[PDB]
Amino acid sequence: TVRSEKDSMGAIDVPADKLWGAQTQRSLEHFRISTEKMPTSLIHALALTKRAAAKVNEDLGLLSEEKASAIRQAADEVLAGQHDDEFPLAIWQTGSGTQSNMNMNEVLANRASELLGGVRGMERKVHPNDDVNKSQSSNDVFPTAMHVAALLALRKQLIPQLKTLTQTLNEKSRAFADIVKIGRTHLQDATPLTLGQEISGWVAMLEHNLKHIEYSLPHVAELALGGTAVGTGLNTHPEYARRVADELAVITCAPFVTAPNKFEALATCDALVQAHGALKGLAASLMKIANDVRWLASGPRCGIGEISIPENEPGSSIMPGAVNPTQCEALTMLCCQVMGNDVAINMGGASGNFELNVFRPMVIHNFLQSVRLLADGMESFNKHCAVGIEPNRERINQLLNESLMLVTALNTHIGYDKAAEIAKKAHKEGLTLKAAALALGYLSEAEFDSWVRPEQMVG
Amino acid sequence: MNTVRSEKDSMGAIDVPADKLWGAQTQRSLEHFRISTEKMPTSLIHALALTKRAAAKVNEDLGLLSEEKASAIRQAADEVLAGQHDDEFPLAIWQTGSGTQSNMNMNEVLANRASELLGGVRGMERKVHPNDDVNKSQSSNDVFPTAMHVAALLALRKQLIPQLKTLTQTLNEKSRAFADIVKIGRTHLQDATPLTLGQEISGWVAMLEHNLKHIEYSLPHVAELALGGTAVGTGLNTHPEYARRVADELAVITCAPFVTAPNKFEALATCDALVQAHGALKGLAASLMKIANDVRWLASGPRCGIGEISIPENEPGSSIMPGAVNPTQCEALTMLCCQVMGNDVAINMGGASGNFELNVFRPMVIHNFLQSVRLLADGMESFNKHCAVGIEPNRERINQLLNESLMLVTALNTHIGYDKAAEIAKKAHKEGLTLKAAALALGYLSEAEFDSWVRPEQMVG
Amino acid sequence: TVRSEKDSMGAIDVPADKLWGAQTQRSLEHFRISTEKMPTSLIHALALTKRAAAKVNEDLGLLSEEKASAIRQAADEVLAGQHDDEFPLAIWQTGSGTQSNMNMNEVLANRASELLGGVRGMERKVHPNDDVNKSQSSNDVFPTAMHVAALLALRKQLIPQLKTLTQTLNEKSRAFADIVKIGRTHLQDATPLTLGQEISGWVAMLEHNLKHIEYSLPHVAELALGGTAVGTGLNTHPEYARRVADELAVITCAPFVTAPNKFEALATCDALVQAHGALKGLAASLMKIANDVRWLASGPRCGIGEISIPENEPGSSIMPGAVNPTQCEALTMLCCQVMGNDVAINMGGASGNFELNVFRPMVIHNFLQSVRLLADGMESFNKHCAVGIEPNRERINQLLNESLMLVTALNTHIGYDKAAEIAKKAHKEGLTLKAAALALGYLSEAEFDSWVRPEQMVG
Amino acid sequence: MNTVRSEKDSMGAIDVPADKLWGAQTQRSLEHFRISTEKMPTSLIHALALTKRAAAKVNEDLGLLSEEKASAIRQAADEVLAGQHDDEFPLAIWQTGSGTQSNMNMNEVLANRASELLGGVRGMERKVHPNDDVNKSQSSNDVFPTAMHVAALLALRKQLIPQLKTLTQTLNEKSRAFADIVKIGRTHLQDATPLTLGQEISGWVAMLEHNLKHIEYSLPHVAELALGGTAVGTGLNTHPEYARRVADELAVITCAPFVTAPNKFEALATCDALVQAHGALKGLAASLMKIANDVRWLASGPRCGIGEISIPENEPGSSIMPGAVNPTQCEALTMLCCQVMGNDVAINMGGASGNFELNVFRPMVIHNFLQSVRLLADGMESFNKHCAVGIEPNRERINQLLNESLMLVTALNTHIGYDKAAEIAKKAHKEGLTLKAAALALGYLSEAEFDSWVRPEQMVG
Repeated sequence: TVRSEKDSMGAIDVPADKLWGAQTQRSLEHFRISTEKMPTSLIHALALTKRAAAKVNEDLGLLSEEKASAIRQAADEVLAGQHDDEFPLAIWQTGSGTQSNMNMNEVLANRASELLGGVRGMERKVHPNDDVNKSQSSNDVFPTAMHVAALLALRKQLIPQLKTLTQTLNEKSRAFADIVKIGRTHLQDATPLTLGQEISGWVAMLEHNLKHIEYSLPHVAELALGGTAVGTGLNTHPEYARRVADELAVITCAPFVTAPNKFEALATCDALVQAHGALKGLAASLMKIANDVRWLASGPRCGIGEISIPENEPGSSIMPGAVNPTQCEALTMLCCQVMGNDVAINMGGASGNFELNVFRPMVIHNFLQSVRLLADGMESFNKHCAVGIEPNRERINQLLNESLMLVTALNTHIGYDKAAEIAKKAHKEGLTLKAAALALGYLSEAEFDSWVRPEQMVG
Repeated sequence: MNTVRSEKDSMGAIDVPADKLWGAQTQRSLEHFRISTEKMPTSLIHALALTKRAAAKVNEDLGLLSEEKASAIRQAADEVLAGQHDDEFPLAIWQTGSGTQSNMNMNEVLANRASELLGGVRGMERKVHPNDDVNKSQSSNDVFPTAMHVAALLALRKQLIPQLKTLTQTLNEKSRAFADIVKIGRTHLQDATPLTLGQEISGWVAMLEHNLKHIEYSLPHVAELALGGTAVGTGLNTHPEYARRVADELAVITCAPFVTAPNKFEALATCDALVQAHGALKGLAASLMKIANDVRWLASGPRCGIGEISIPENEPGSSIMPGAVNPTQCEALTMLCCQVMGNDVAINMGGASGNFELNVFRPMVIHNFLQSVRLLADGMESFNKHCAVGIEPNRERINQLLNESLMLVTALNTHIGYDKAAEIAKKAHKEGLTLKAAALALGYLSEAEFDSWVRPEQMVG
Repeated sequence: TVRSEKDSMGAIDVPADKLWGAQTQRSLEHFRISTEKMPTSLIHALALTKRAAAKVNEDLGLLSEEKASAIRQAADEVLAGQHDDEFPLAIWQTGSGTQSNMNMNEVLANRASELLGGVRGMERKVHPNDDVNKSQSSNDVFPTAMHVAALLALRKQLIPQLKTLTQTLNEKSRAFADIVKIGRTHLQDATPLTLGQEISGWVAMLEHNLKHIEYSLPHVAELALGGTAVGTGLNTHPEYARRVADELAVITCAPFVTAPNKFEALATCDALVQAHGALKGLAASLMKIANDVRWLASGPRCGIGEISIPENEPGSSIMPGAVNPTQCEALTMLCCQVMGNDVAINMGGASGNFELNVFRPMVIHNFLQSVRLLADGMESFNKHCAVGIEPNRERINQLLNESLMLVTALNTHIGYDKAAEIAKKAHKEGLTLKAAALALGYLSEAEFDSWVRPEQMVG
Repeated sequence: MNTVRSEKDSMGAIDVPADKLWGAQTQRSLEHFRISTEKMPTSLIHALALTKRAAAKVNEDLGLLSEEKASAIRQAADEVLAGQHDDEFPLAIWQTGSGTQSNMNMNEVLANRASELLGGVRGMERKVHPNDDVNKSQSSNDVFPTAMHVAALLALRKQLIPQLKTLTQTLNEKSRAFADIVKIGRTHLQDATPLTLGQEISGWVAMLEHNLKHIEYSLPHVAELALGGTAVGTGLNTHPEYARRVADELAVITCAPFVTAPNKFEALATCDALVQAHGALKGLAASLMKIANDVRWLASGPRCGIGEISIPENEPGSSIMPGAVNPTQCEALTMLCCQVMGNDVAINMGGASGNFELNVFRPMVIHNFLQSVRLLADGMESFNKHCAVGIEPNRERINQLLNESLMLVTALNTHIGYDKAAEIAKKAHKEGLTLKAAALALGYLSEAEFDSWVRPEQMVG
């Protein structure tokens, strides 16, 4: 049921059916804080880092081919989802991520030993420190895994979903390009614009956010691996840092490079503080877009009601006709989450000392959460709401034509004085602009229909 | 003035403007921290003057300071409190993190002025001395935290709480006046079961009442004063009765319940009382944001929003937006509520960042804290007098929305059954009809029955 | 493998081996955002709310005894941990928590039907809406569960751990009450104080935080249940709101009361915004305490080194003698998390509209996380670090006696002028105060040992 | 002055001070928003004046405004830019959320002054008109966002970036000067493998270089101007060339790459460019916090801290703390870095809170943004000149710590083997000895061998 595993402090019992070792077991017993664990993206990035390190150590003649191949095979098993229950450690561990580094070293060593015909435990044929951690330090491995996970998540999840949502809204903007509606400034009725123009604002916001996110990628692509314990690379081959970045770039198909200054790479989380700045920008943009959608869809009768959205879940049986904007609610909630995550990241990033920033598990927990929230939130909002946005054309026209705002089209025909008189009379007596104008005898009905053309008021 | 006076400290001599009352340490801080434009607020300057006035009084009681000097220092401090010396305090927020330089600013101004009041002169021939007299029995480490708490407690008691009570009373009056006005409910921004406008406003009132209690709970900790802990909290180099006596004297002259801090190490090493008190202020900011947003959304119009209430129109609108009334008080209030949220983060970071015997993020913490108090107090005052006292229902619009909604259909359930009531609401929604038109079209009731049965005043409890 | 469950929108396939129904299934398919789910504390609070509602509905003659008992029995199974996999829904759902309310209604109805000899699915004998949700709305149920979970977590986890940590530090303060050490202000050497006095500051901070947290409890104890959809309580028995708060108080042994204003209770998360203000205060205090501990323990040779802390995990094999302050790192990280969580909560709490705040799942996700982090963090820091803090007496004395700070004891014997001269000479020439004083001939060695008594300098 | 002048707007007449140049709309805002003390910063006032100067120039080019009036408006705007009218802009940050009232403040001051420049008078008999002339072709909705971006881009280009470059150069010089000084590393606050002081400082340099790139990436979006979108973004009621022409004119007169925003709806409905640019500023704040903390911890002492570097002593220390040098520049800098973090939250909330065609959180957003720029620019300037240029190593203390540590023991591995080296380090740690004393006590090497083998200059790469 248990086996005895050892580290420099002594022996400790580990579950027989688990692949980790003594240091993982100590962390599991001493850091029992809350429920947040390393996310799968980060575990995979740690496995990729070890896979690349083993390949380079073999190329340099520092690690035998049979050991290096077995380590890479064990790492591929982690990436293939075969070992999710072998990583039991909390986010709230040592601030360098040493314990999760050792978790990977121990699981990979014990599994690689089995792949070479050996066993797990202290009789193993592959060793967590001398083999799996060769040429490495927790201090440079963990920030490498942080940047690998972050860059891949941005490239493979967030950016595709952002592009997909932008395309949907761009199609809606073109489809609704001719639909004139009332403007709203300060929440008050205002000069008209088209529904397509209003949506084009959302599109332009999402296009700008994509650029800002792309600008953050080169710094995240810089990897600490090869700085070792304090940034000097003491005890490493001079080609190791470049070689391992190159190998990570090959196996991930992403443009990883070695960090030109390893002291900055170890002492800070600056690349992620900056990249998260772009994500909180996206959260502010998505909050505004989601709010416009739910306010424009508010109703069915006592709100704005200019657009309809898909109804995907049963409504309340006592609220007839109501369609709750549930995707908008999930999206606005996660946008608040991203804003809070930014503060946590900023505090951790500001708090490095000397050669090492030791707020790393918390920083990456927040960063990767924000990426999941924004990527999955954009996917959900796109599929279940944005693709189905439709205008309520009769309601749009009713609001526009019963407003006071079309009165400006009369200025050039009867003068601003009488046009203002028409608007004040309509407002005071609760009439339409046309009715007030006819009551005053300032024009005929034919003149009003010829002069007041909303389609000529949106240029 | 171009002409200078040479002032001295332990570092040497430095030129100060001849027409100013400060000394060498103020001048060095002025010259070395040319960072942005934020200076100590008047409330903090006054709190420092009160602290020196009380310290001089107690030093006289204890036989440590002559009556002549103590009276002159008191008179100089009273001139500061009367607004006669605002331009004698030129230092930035972004100075030493203990606020020592502003402590020395007060010591130097009071000493130079007290010297003049005794028939002497300002400068190095002065008869009253900034360190030996005005700072007697004190440390920057215990004076600046004391002034922080004096300024904070007085601002909460004299500005914020009275304005909170006034706005609460106004909204309570409105809730009573509008207690019988039934309106449509809104949940998720969608039409919902009715409630009265008075009931909705009663929620705003209850929020402000709860906020008052939370703010009151934070006052006892702010009332604890560091004065007497001296440099590191031990009280070394002060009379054993000084801490209690000076807190008592501050309580007498301010009419506020100041007490000496029971643990001077917590008092010097942290800003915890202000971190906690600001937590209650960000709670108030979240409540005011919601109230202000309800008001501006309910007033939105004139024709393409909600329009259930009207608000006073205080500044001319845009000539090209006929009939629009921008909710400008609501905008100022929502903006300052965002500011309070940001201020809370800055305070939390400073409060989390003490080391060993002293927190040295103090000017920044008090800058943010006193700003939030000014914003919330003056914002509630302005919103009350320029908006809240004049909120009025638009009764015809309220009834139009209610009567054209689908939500009154539940009143039919007991009369014709849920199945036929649901059928009426579905037909009305699908065909764009009122409930009455749909019910009549199906032949399920008469017009008189609809008018007798569908009574919103019976649907609000 | 599947069964067909129905709601007002139609039929949907649900796993045959699961107890939820149609609305849970729709949420599971439409809100696939990230990995955060309702925490167990909130699921239990939802079950307690349904258990209390069923009891009161039975007391009022609105629900049959056999149905009410079966619902309570099913709820007890949830509380006993038998159904954790029956609650699959994301935090990032509808902002009122309707979907999790329906998750509980459906699981309890299907299970209670089995307890009455029936089956799960559409032939069930107990019904999610007409039975399990009787007299209730998602709008008042979810904020009730939020406050039940929050108050119980504060009372049963956070406050006990805060008291335990305070007691440990109080014992350390008394044990070290006579150990004089150098003060530090601005990070510079300063007037002496005892190690016990310095620790007494930490104790007083924790005592103050307890009071602030206690002040927040009465508002959290106010429950929305009985306000129904908009706060008016339309369609409820007039005794229901008081009766259900009373029943929750009985079954939880906590002082729950009905909210005196149901409009405030539905339209805001104000009680939790305020209570979280006290938690971020605690986070700022714990950050400072944890930083003092790790700085005081820094070394082994090139830091401060005035205290030792337990070494619970093996150190780095290339950093001989180093003991990383790993509990301090976990604690400082989670304190940053609480600060970020406060921002997310504040944004959600500021964002109510009209009759309902629909940021609720996000608010409670953050609030309950902060409670777990602070409670478990205090437990971990206490057990694995604080209980083992010990002074390094020789190092403390070396720093104190080699400093310049004891020179003030000479003022009353030789005058401030010569005492200042001694300190400047020692500083300039790198001597001890005693050596500089003897070189100047200002006293004898016997006089220095009689006059310079650190034990007389801490009052 | 007590005497008043009656000024009029569409709401009626209101008294303004006779000695002031503003008009009715300014006076109403002044009277109705008595909230705290924060006003528009001078940078924003100047940006508004530049916007009006460019608008008048283009209106003249297009034949819409007489040469006489356009020249007078330009002259009045140049007086504002020259600092002659700072007391003509009395309005609070906490005003209408569009900044309309400050737009009108500029329109009224420029019109009244331009009238005087044409031989007329201020007041209702003026020859130049605030709305018809000074605001011609414009809206508050497009003017205030334009001034926000003009002020922000110029402050980043002219103040922040030059000070960032200067501090970076200073630290690069220090890193080169100290490239050969080996010191103890510190990870987790524990003694660690050595590196040079130059290498450690090179990390600070690389941080500041990366921050410069991030800030530069944010500039193109801030350079996009809303002017020409008019009330809702459509450009209704403006010449089709106005948007491009005014952006071009602003680019000429400021020597900055302003362009018209390609989507005016995004430009009016959001503050997204400033949300994103402030993200880069909070990154810089986190970097500067770390650098400032390294400096003050490395300078801590004089005898009971680290003490590896010395910093300039600029203000006299406490008389009771002999030898202490408080790192006051580091304290001001760490405080302002906390402020930037809080400012970011306030900006994010305002930026997330637009509705429909207009974001009306603008005064608050720009108040915070321009404050962060002043704080970071002036803070880097002050830290550089009063601290960074004078950082020096304490070479004997650096060597003392290094030689008394356990960390040099790895240099023995190749000479005596890992097992005996580990034994030496364990004995030294357990018994309180230097590595050399422990190695000699065990008889594993001679003193000459230790001195020849343990070479820190070979342990830093």
